Amino acid sequence: TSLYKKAGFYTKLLHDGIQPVAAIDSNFASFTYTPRSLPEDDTSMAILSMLQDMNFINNYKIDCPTLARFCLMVKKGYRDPPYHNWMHAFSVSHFCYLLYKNLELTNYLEDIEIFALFISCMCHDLDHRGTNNSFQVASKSVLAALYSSEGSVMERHHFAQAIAILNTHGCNIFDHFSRKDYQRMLDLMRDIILATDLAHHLRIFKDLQKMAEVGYDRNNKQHHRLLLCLLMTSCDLSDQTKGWKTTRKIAELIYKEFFSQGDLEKAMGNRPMEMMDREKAYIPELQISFMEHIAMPIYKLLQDLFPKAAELYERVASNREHWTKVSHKFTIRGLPSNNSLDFL
Ligand SMILES: CNc1nc(Cl)nc2c1cnn2C
Ligand SMILES: [Mg+2]
Ligand SMILES: [Zn+2]
Repeated sequence: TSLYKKAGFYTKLLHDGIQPVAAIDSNFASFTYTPRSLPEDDTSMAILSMLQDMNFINNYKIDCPTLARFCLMVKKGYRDPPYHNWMHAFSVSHFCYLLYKNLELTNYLEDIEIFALFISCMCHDLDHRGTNNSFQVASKSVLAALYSSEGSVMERHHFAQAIAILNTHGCNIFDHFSRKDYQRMLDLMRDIILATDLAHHLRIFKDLQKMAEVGYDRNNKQHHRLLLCLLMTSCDLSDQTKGWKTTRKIAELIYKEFFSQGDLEKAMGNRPMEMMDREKAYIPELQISFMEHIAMPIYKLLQDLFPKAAELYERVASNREHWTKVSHKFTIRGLPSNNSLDFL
């Protein structure tokens, strides 16, 4: 139940050819697209198509068989917990592509900062175990021994797995890069992946909110850092910007994952956080708190920096209103016996 499998320890992706984005879906480059609707078997092809459409394969002379290998490795690098799996990384990468297509990202960040955001989105949760940073420490895992004294245990592990993929035979997509440009990529990936820790978001919100108040700067080497942090978090929480049904399904997956951790903590004789205890958690209230405290403030800041991002904030606020309206038809704590929220 808390046991999540790793599948392991290519020609059919190139013999067919890289697909133009509209052949995947006419609505593929829209904020109304639901990347989770795409069959899992088609996602590797979609990543190639997005890189081809953002003109990253040509601008960096990436070897297509190597890119095909790297994408398959990154995909295989994910376990199967209910939420922190490959489909999550794929949908997060798709939102990065949507930000590129819809917001004028080049007018705010360097091209290398955008290509690193996409590759980081693909890698940001590699080898996630369906448990948070506190559980790593409590279970005295190999990852906590390695990174707990440094902070952000899982995030440092995700970055280490990405680097290990880049050091695998025929998977180094940055192999032709100069030593100066190979190192620039690694550094942006470390900071971008580390920004996915929500504890890091609580620490930089005061700086985020102030940058939104004063206003952004493009020649400023720093401003690009608080922005990369906000944009990475925007991709990570992008399921909140979709329809009510996506938000409902994501709540169902993240709480199924949280409650499995809770049950493991109880089995170790420890008391889990309220939100991870199936006997204490009230999903609608927890979802509304997360939307009010975490998600909405992020999308509101994104709107403050990019006017065209207003539709995203509006959808998050609308989804939160829907959760308040339906809480009446949700009287129980935890999840139903079938682990489904389809009844709402
Ligand atoms: C990180 N992504 C998340 N997505 C959703 Cl729907 N709820 C969350 C998190 C983190 N905490 N909670 C309550
Ligand atoms: Mg993560
Ligand atoms: Zn994630």
